[PDB]
Amino acid sequence: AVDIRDVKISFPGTQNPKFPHLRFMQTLPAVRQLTVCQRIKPFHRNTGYIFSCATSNQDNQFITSMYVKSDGTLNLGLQVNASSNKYISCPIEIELGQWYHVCHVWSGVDGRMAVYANGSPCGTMENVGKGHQISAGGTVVIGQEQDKIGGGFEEQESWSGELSDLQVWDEALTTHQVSTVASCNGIRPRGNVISWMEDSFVADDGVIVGISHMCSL
Amino acid sequence: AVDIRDVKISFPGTQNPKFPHLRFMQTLPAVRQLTVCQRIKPFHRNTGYIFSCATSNQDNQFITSMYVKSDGTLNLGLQVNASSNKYISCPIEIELGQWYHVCHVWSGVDGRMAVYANGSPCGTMENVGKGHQISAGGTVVIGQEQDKIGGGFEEQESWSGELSDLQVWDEALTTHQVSTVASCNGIRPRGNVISWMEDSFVADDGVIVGISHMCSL
Amino acid sequence: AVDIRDVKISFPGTQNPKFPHLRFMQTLPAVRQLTVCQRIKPFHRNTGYIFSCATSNQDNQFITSMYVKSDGTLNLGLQVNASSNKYISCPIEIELGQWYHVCHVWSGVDGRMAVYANGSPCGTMENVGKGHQISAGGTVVIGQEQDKIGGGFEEQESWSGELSDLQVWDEALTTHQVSTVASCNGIRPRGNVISWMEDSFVADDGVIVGISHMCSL
Amino acid sequence: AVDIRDVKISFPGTQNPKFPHLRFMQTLPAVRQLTVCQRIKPFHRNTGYIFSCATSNQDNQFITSMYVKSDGTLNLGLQVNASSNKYISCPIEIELGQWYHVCHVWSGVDGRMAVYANGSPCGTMENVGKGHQISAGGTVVIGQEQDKIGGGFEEQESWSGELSDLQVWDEALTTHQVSTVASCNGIRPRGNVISWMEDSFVADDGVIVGISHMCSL
Amino acid sequence: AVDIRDVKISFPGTQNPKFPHLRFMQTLPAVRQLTVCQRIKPFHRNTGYIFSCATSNQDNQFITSMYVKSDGTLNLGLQVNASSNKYISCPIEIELGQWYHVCHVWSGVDGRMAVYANGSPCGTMENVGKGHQISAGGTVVIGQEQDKIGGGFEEQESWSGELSDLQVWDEALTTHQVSTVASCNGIRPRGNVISWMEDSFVADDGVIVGISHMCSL
Amino acid sequence: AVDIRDVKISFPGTQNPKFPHLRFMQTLPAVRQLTVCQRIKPFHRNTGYIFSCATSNQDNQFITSMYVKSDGTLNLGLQVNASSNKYISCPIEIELGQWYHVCHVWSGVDGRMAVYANGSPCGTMENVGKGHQISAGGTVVIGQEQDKIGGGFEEQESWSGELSDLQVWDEALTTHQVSTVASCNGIRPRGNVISWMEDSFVADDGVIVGISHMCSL
Amino acid sequence: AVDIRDVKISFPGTQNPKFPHLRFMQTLPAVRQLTVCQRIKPFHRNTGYIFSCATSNQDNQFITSMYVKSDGTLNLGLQVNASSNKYISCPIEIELGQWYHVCHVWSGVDGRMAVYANGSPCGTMENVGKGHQISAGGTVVIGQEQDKIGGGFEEQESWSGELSDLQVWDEALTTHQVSTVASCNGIRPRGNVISWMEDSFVADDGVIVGISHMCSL
Amino acid sequence: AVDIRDVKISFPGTQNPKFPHLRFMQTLPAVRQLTVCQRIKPFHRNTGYIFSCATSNQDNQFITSMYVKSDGTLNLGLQVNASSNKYISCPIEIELGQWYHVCHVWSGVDGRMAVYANGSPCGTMENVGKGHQISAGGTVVIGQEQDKIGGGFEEQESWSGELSDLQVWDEALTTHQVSTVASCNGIRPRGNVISWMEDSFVADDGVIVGISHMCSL
Amino acid sequence: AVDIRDVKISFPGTQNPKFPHLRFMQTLPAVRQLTVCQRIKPFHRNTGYIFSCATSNQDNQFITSMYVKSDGTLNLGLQVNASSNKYISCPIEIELGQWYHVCHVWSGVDGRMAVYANGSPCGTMENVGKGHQISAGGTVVIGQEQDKIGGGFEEQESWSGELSDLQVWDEALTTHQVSTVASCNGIRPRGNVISWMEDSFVADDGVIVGISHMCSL
Ligand SMILES: [Ca+2]
Ligand SMILES: [Ca+2]
Ligand SMILES: [Ca+2]
Ligand SMILES: [Ca+2]
Ligand SMILES: [Ca+2]
Ligand SMILES: [Ca+2]
Ligand SMILES: [Ca+2]
Ligand SMILES: [Ca+2]
Ligand SMILES: [Ca+2]
Ligand SMILES: [Ca+2]
Ligand SMILES: [Ca+2]
Ligand SMILES: [Ca+2]
Ligand SMILES: [Ca+2]
Ligand SMILES: [Ca+2]
Ligand SMILES: [Ca+2]
Ligand SMILES: [Ca+2]
Ligand SMILES: [Ca+2]
Ligand SMILES: [Ca+2]
Repeated sequence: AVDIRDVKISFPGTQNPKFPHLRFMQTLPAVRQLTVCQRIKPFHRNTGYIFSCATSNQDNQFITSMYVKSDGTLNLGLQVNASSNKYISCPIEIELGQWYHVCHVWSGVDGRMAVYANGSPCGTMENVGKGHQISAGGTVVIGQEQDKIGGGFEEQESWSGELSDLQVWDEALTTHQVSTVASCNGIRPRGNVISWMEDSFVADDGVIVGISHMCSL
Repeated sequence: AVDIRDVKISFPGTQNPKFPHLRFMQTLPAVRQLTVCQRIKPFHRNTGYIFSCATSNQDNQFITSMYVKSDGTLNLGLQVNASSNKYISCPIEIELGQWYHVCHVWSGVDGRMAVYANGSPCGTMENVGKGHQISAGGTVVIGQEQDKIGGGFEEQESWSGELSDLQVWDEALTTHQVSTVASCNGIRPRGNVISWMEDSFVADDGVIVGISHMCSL
Repeated sequence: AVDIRDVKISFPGTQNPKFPHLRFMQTLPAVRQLTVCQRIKPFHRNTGYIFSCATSNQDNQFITSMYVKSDGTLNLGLQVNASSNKYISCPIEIELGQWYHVCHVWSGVDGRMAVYANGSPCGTMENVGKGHQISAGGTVVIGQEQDKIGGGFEEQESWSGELSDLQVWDEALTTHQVSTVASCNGIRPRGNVISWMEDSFVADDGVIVGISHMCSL
Repeated sequence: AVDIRDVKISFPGTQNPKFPHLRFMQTLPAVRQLTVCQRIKPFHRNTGYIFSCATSNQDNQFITSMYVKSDGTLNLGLQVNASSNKYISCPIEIELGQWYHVCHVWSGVDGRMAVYANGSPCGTMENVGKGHQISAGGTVVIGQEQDKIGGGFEEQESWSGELSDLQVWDEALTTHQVSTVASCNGIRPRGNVISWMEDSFVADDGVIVGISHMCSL
Repeated sequence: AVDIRDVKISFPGTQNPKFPHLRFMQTLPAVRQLTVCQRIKPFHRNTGYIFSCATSNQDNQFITSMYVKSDGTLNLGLQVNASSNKYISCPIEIELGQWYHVCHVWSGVDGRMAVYANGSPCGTMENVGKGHQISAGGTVVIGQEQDKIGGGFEEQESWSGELSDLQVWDEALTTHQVSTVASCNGIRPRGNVISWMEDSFVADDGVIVGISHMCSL
Repeated sequence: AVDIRDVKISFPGTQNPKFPHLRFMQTLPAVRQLTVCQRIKPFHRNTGYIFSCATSNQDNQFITSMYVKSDGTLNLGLQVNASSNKYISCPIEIELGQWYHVCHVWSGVDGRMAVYANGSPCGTMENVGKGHQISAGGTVVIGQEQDKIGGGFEEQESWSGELSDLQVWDEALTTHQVSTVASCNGIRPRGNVISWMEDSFVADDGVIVGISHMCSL
Repeated sequence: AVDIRDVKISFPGTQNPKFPHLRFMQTLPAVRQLTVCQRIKPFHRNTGYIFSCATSNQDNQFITSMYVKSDGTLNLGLQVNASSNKYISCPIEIELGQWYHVCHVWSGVDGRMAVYANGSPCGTMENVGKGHQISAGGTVVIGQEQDKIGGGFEEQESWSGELSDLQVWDEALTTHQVSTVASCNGIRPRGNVISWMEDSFVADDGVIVGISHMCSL
Repeated sequence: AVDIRDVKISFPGTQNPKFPHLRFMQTLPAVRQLTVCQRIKPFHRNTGYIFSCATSNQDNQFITSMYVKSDGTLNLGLQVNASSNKYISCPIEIELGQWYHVCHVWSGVDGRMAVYANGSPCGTMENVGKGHQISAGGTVVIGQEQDKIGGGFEEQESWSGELSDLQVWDEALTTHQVSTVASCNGIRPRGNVISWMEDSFVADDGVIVGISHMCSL
Repeated sequence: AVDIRDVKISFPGTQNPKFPHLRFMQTLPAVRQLTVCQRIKPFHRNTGYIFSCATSNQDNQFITSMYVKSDGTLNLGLQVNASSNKYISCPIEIELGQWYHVCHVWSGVDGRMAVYANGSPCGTMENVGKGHQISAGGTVVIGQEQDKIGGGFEEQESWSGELSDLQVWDEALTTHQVSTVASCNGIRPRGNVISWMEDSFVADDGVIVGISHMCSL
């Protein structure tokens, strides 16, 4: 009946010392490219970090984030190897509490960054982590921004809302491929690095496990 | 590929002030009967409480527990409306770290208690909560014993190990029905009160979300 | 998913002035024979009337009842045209709170009465309403005994428990046919006089609408 | 043959001390969003409350209602956390005694309210329960307006007519999803909070259980 | 081979003391709406009553009739609670001896009357039995007009011809639903109040039982 | 759903001037053999004539009958060309009100008579209408014995009970063929002379049209 | 392989005392309407009678005939109750030796006559046997005109050619229905009064039994 | 529905000058072997000739016949090229009016004759038309014995009864093959010389065309 | 793999005393119409007779022939009852050595002749054997013209080439039917008089048996 890809996690809200988050048990391998796709229902307009990857020597190896502009426009950001946050605007009005499919595509081979909203390209940006290779052993945390491996969280950088169908590949997916990932009734692909609910993660500080009805009612 | 019924939660180990546990978001309705079935992989021989249900006036409405005797024999216990713990031994040697299907069947209509290990009856006991009806609004916690709604946990009463496929019905399932519930390749029924991964729950204090390989490799 | 034949009604318990019951909206046609089959989960051992049919001139046209003997043996009774209650014992131990399929077969053509438990014949009795034809316009009430059309209920004659799959035919089904009616995975026949959930009925005094798990979990 | 989703309940008419209604046995979990969809056949033009949710400290947590304007236009109302009733008109002429699919979509995350008639959007309204989260333990009553948990009904606020296929989700369904819910020959989705005939409810004061022929004859 | 819905009854012709007719064995439940559909082959142009429903205190609860105007136009009439006969003309030329599908839709909730010929709407009429509810226990006679329960027939009000596929619902079917009922190769729906050949009836005064070839040759 | 072969006719009881019966519209062709099979539920033990065939010059061309002996044994009789009634006893105890399949096989070619109960041979008799050929134009009446074409009925020769699946062939079916006719879940053959519900017949004096549940519930 | 509906009979030619013909063994029931359809291959242009029905008091109850006009146009005639022959011309050129589907539709209810050639309407005629009902017991002869039951044939009124697929109904088929009867690859319907090769008939005076290749080669 | 192989012909009885018979339109080719199989229902015990083949110079080329001995035993005869009749008795009691499958196998190559009853071998005979080859142009008549091509019939040599499924091969079928021919539910083979209803024949002197119910009811 | 309908016979060339030909073993029945269709590959332009039918008193009962005009145009001829050869030109250029489907349609009923090339009509001719009926017993020879039964061949009238799929019916097929016969991928019909390779024939004077690749390679 209910597919495992539709399981969702709710990140209630953050307030020191409570930081709802997930931390994947297995560290990532070294990667030269990364595509992070997932379904999200944001609870606030201000900036929040969703996917955070940190190594012993670099707490900011790869970090995705978002925020909603005053006009309701979605802004997707990416930070690689402690670079400044690179933002790309998406031509879609965000209604807090509604579901959206978001994907960040990064390639250190050519330094190209691209983001997608609901399976459609929002635009690209050059010189983002160009020539950079994320060293092996990266620890992934969801919902909080790491300043130390698995910790050093800050409430102003947390992301509250609901998340599901997190899929990560160590390749830079094409525009066409991202649309096949977003499709609710599509093949619903599984990442080779992280496949939602197939790669163990620690749940802490009151996250809520439930079901997402973005695709199936 | 992977069925949502095979999702598992690991309860690492308890040590104040850390109490890994789950708390279901929705309270239970009033019930005169209850059957709690689930797959478990115990980490220790000493007594631990698995399913704990509490109301404002009675923190001990319904509590399941287990422990392994010196000879390796499984003992399943039940406590209803603050009664003493009633234990029924099962003719099966327990190996910590291995999977077992356990089910507790309770009927307040006739006061009969029955427990099952791997789909087979271990025995029954009379006068357990006879004539008792669990009042509406019971809060369910997994892995810890409540002394207060959603809290008042005690390390000596915690249960560590892995749990999956939790199914709860507000009826007293028959011996034959329990065997159809336990079967790995059977129909894998879903409880009408609580259906694993279909009824939201809060995850806290470091529980680990993963996949159970008791049934499917 | 869930079949309408598995919908159940719970009759909580009776205490003046509260009499949980059902009353069918349409009166029955004249009949010379009647077979009443249904799934029941009794809450008490003392006598209770399940199916009650009354006309303006005869509040006791056809009434089914049951009670459990001291040894746990099931006793099924029938009363036709204000006759005395005729009881036939069934070779099955009743556990209050458990499901059982019960059927009463009556034929006014030859005056024969026969009852069945879980699809098996318990025995027969002669001279029960022999030559009697239930006059047209009978009102059917479930869970209470009528002393007046749709009323005049008495607490000591009420039946508490859960009921489901009520099927009524204006024929006297054979022993073989009743076994095909009882089978949980059988064709699950629908009565031509009353078909569960296909013939409207008034629900009153706190009956609970839910699902029966006697057949499907 | 007949699907459980087509079972209907008739609310005859209210007159103190008789208040036909349904009360769900299980209280709701805490929610920040809610979508209530159902098929209704109204018996009167004046205002009536259909879905009423109340907690110990707030009898008016969430209440749906409707009324027909002088020109026959349908007006759908919603009240959250004791706010005033917010009404949105639907471009459809109502004929008392005819079936219509109605749905109320509420999101406390952004405070947006939206209503649908026969699967089509009627319009939206801002600032309805914005930032409000319905506290856990809400009791749901159908057909009457609660002034106390499960009671305190008032004849002038009751709703008479026929109701079927009640489905409730703790999410704010999109315009497209509501159309898939309304379709008679569609997938006929089941709510995750309340699924018609899958979540027990008490029937009282003469409600009539029957079959709806809005979709299947 | 031959479906039961195609069985037909021929009403030869009436002449005191012979009144060919059918009388259903079971009385109807109370209804606030009624839809009567059937296939008919009229033998005469003058007015004849087809469906007659009577209670102890009202011999004219619900009566359908028809007649052919001078120009061959079909006129369908309805009388509710002893009101005057309300007629609606149908844009179809009637050839005595030919088959036609006729349906009468009545709603006491809004007092709306609508008739259909061969699955197409002929028109509607307001204020027909508005607010009227047919009391329970109505006796249905086909082919004759009752002035007394099951009798008091009058030759000048009888209807001669062939009739088949009589289906009655206690709801006011929509225009679209009536077209699905009329279709010869459609689903051929069965009424919930009266389903042709599934609800017993007395045949008297020389009616002829045969097969209708309106739909299948 | 319901097959036309399961339609049944009830012959309530006879009392001058009321003689419930059926009369086939079409006369039979000349035949030198005849097999009459049907399902019957007898209401009385005394002799009654079921199938009566008469021509202008011979009201007793072919007549079937039955009666139950004191010990409950079934006796099947046949009369051809005004011969005396020939009876053959069947090894089966008859319970009034129960269904039985009965068939009469007659061959004027060799003058052999054979009867069957529930598809099994009861025995045979020689010299019954040997060399006799039923002249063309025979009128068939069911439930009454003709002393004149379509009339001259006598209450003491009437047959009361329920009848269904009447099949007549102008051949003398073999013992094996009769068993294939009786089988409830068999091919359910249709006679070439008279096929139940496919050959028109007049219904008179209050016969009741309904459904037989001998084979399908 | 070969369907029974394609069996054909050849009427060689008539010359006293030889009159090739068929005579149905069973007489017809009383009818107020009649539709006679069949496939024919005419051997001559002059008038010939195909279907002849006679009763003791009326040798000309119903008679069909045809003839080819000088320009090759087909003329179909009908005579009812000894009326004069009514002819309707068909817009089709007849080639002796070729197959054609012909059907005569008659309704005594309204006195309308209609004929069809190859499934298409040729026209209609009023006042043909209006109000007339063919009395029961009509004997049918094919290929000759009866002046006496089964005889009194006249060579100048005989019809020579090949005939197949004779289907007769006691209803007045519609224009659309006749087209479905004529279609060679259609459902090939069977009449309820006479079904080709399913209703026995005497063959006499040298008719030839063979196969028709009008539809299947 | 009805297969052409089940069409039957009835030979009523012979009485000069009336000789019911069939004569095949096409003469046979020269053959050195012949197998004649068919289903028959005999009307008399005395000798009758069924299949008669004659050429200009030999009216007795091949003739089959039968008769029933005093003890009811079937005797099958064959005559080839004016030889004396050769009889082989079959171990089966014949009941006039019942169906039997009979087959005659002849081989002029070795002069062997073999007959079968109901698919079983009755025995063989040597020196029957040994070395004889039936000359080309043989005319086949059924039911009468030819003394001249297509005529010269004699009442005392006629065969009365019913016949169906006549199949003729110009080969000497084996014992096993004859059993596959006789089987009612088998492949029902068609002869290469004469295939029932596929080879034209003249019907004369009152034969009756109908349907055989030996195999299908 | 290879269908019997594609078997071909090659007629090498004729030179006294060698006359390659085929002679069918069985003579034809009497016919009033005849259609002869077959596939041919001609080896010469001069006239040749393909199908020759002769009786004792008429060696020229029915004869088909062809020849190619100077411009390459195909001419098809027919002779009936010793009439002169009637020729109809076909709008197709013939290439000796190539395959063509040819069919001759003759009707003695109206005296019409029609020929077809490759399934298309070439034209018709009147007064060809009008009123003539080919007497029974005709012997068919292929490839030579008979002046005596099965002989009297003349080299100047022989036909050389390849022939296959010879199909003969005793009916006059329509234009449409001939097109369905010619189609290589069609149903490939089989004549009822002569079916290629299903009706035995003598092969003599060096004909060559092989396979035709006109339709299947
Ligand atoms: Ca950081
Ligand atoms: Ca930080
Ligand atoms: Ca506690
Ligand atoms: Ca504790
Ligand atoms: Ca009483
Ligand atoms: Ca009482
Ligand atoms: Ca309130
Ligand atoms: Ca209130
Ligand atoms: Ca009246
Ligand atoms: Ca009146
Ligand atoms: Ca008599
Ligand atoms: Ca009598
Ligand atoms: Ca005449
Ligand atoms: Ca005449
Ligand atoms: Ca002879
Ligand atoms: Ca002779
Ligand atoms: Ca010649
Ligand atoms: Ca020559």
